[PDB]
Amino acid sequence: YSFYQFVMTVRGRHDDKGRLAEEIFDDLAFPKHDDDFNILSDYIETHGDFTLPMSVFDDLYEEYTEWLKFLE
Repeated sequence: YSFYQFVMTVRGRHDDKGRLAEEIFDDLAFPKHDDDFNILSDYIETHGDFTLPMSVFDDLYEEYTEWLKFLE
């Protein structure tokens, strides 16, 4: 599962992660198949147009990795 796919399961959550999840969803340009942190952070820095602090993305990616480890 890519970061984007994971984010998709986060949609609806009633906090900042859920809010960012929705913006990532609304971003027609977001990289949908990438999982590498640098690639993703590169995108958010240059293309990112989000209302939440960068730390929210970091936290979201952190959760992503825990989530993967929890599968497998």
